[PDB]
Amino acid sequence: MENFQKVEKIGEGTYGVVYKARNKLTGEVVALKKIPSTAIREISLLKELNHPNIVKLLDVIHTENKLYLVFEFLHQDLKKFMDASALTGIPLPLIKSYLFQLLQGLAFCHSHRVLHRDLKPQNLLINTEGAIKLADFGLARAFEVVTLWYRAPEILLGCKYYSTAVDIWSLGCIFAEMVTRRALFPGDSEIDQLFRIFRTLGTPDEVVWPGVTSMPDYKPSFPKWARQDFSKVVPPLDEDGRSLLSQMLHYDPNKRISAKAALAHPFFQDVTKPVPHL
Ligand SMILES: CN(C)CCNS(=O)(=O)c1ccc(N/C=C2\C(=O)Nc3ccccc32)cc1
Repeated sequence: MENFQKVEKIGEGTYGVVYKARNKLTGEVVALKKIPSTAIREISLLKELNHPNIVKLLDVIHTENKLYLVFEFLHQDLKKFMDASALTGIPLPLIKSYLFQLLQGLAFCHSHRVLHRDLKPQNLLINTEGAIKLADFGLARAFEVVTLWYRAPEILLGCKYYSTAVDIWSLGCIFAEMVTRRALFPGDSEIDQLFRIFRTLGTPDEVVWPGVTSMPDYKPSFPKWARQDFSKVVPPLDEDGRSLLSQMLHYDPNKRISAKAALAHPFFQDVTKPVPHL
């Protein structure tokens, strides 16, 4: 670590504090995250998982029982950009570009059997060129209140062997939030999160989600709410966008659209790559 000069604190991350730093050997500006052998090996595998829509893991430094992760640096996260665009809204072509790029990143990771598990606006980073990238990819398998807003229902219901579908759910929640300028399911406890999902999408049952009633944290005493139309949930999203969103928010993880199939969706027939106003 004597090769890095800290510039400023850029986040109180999930596993530790993230700093903007300068590498003295290469002159490179980086993001430095200060965090067992199982972890060293899994983290070392993430150094090979390179894609244009994944924030690059440059190096892993294990010294004096501390672990430092050196990442590519980007200047803004999607949370800040959404807050800055609250009065006007992010233009639909840019929302579409960002969703398309994030699905490309997820298709890549998922093809290598790597899950993110904690997608949220704070770990989606943007640049001046119109790119958006997934940050902290794979750190949840390897290792302030953690937000539950983007957590898939199977996780909330106690599935310990969940799938790549959890990342599609989180991304669907983020898509809805870009469109409406408000979080879709802002729960402040696990039960509040689950019941907010149920109030919008309907309480799940064996018809829509075979096996749901046997899940660990499923309770037959859950209230039975009717499902709402998506036209009420994400106005003024068009029918292609609503169709895609509905497929990203299917209850059954097996029915939920994959990232690769989502890329082929008609919503992306007119996708472009606009420059954001930063
Ligand atoms: C100092 N303060 C107010 C900044 C917080 N808000 S921000 O400007 O939107 C902002 C600026 C930069 C960042 N970077 C975050 C990361 C980065 O670059 N690589 C990473 C790899 C893994 C995890 C995080 C990052 C985020 C937000």
